[PDB]
Amino acid sequence: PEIVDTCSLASPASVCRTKHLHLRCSVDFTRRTLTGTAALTVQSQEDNLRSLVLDTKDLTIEKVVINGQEVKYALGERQSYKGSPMEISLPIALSKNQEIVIEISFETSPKSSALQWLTPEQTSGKEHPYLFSQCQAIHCRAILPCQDTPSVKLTYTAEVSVPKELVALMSAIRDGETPDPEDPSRKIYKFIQKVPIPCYLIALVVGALESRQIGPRTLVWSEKEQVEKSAYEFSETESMLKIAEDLGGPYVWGQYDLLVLPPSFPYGGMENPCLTFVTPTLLAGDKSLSNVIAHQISHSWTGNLVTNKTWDHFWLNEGHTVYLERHICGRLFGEKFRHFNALGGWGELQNSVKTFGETHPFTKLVVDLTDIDPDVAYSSVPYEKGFALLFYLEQLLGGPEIFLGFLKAYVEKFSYKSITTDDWKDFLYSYFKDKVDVLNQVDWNAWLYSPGLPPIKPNYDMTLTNACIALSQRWITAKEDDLNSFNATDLKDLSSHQLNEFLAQTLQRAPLPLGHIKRMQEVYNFNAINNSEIRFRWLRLCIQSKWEDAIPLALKMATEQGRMKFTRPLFKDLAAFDKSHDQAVRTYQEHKASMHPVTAMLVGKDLKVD
Ligand SMILES: [Yb+3]
Ligand SMILES: [Zn+2]
Repeated sequence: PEIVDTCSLASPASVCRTKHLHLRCSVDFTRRTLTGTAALTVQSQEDNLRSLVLDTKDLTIEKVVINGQEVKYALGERQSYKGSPMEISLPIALSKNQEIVIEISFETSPKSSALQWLTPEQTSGKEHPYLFSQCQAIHCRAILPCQDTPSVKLTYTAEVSVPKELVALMSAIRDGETPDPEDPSRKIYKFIQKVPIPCYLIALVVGALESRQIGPRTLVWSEKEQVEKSAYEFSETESMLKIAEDLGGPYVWGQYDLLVLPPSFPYGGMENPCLTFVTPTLLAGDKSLSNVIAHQISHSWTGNLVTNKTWDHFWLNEGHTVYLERHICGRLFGEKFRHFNALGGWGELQNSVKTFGETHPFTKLVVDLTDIDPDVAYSSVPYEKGFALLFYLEQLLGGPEIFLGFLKAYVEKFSYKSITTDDWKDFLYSYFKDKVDVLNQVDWNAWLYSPGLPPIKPNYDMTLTNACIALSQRWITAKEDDLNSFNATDLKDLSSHQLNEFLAQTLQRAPLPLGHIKRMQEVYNFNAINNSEIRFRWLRLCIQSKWEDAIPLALKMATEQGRMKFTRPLFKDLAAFDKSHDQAVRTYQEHKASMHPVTAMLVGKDLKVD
């Protein structure tokens, strides 16, 4: 009764399980390689085990040692994005539950899809280079040989040699630093992760980093030039940790540090344990994008403690975490705000479903990733169809206090484990046994397995949304002789969040007439806003509405940062505008070599430029 991880080529957890990784490596900026040894402590789950298979991607293997002697191994043919399977022949057959240590000597490729190597010119300080990883979903195999499946959890320790002017950090507790005895131009940084984790949570950064304390268990890390602004921007972090602990139970990870990466970091935030990674596009100056912090914090329960068994079940990670995120922000800013953000998320789902099409398999809640790259299937669907299901169930079963009791019991039940949608569903029924007649009203096949918008829409408070819709509708319904009526005062009682939702509402009906968009800049001066979420939607509205003056502004945002949420749609919208098409493509081609490897692939696909 085992389950299949169709994104991994390694032996499954039913055959063998990695219990620990000891990584010893050196970061070579002249070669853009990580070189070292991965010592995997492996437990047999079978009688008479005589071989096993690991995932690899663009790794060079030097040798494999067990019991102090080299052993036979073979690398199979590459399977596209999944990489190449590595079969290791064990020297003595293992009994069930026997544990051995396998030490693999390897080197990464400069093209490693897990890594971006930055030159000094690409950093803030301009003197030193920089390295960062991103393993979720299936890029840990492009760093080191492993069972690259979230169905397996392991502890780890590491020693990382770097040029002595730089700092290494990992998703782990810091365990000291020392000069490298093999090379006095280097330092060795040590790390320990004593909580078992899925390997997609392994993370590394190397650069000219400094730290500032912002709470009792939190330092923010960045280059010098960003430290002061980051400490302010993220100053709600400890209050959010305290709320999260109330909702999910104790925080088990020791430290909660934050790392603010350079602008090409591909995501808004990644929940690497003990060291969340975030985009610098969160530095709005007013703490207004802190829901991304609340999301990563929440993963310290839903995701890092309770984990999806395979990426087909990614909605478990994300839906529950958006649910908790929105509760943290509702406790800080009020229940009307929670419903505002919830309703907005439904808008996002509407957008995503229209983009893929209402029958598309990537619009199912549980996806089948057989032969699909997870990076391509990735979308807002698991987040927002997931959230919508849990919000619907909250309403069905008695409200937020009652549903939060379920969430905490779910985290407790499945801590340190990896689970499927059916495990989740079974526990829901158990917990809610005295409401099973309500539960049986749910159309489970449609919500879990059908494409498109869900079969039923929750109920949402409208208080904070109403002014956004009203203003949007005034603009959409305006004719030329109404344009004079608009004025800066129209925005005076709108928060940044409400201005963003006004633009989202308006973008859903784009294009508008060019003269309307010019009027908007004349009276609202949106070109002056630096909030990245607001600028992104404004520039999309401008390019879809065929305003040539917006072309250079959209090109610049698309290239001067690399969060894919912003760069992919800006490039797509520029390619679709005939006036900007040729330049969009020439700009992608010019920048491709120095982009994040996954962002480069996905922008190329989006533009049909191979
Ligand atoms: Yb009129
Ligand atoms: Zn997440």
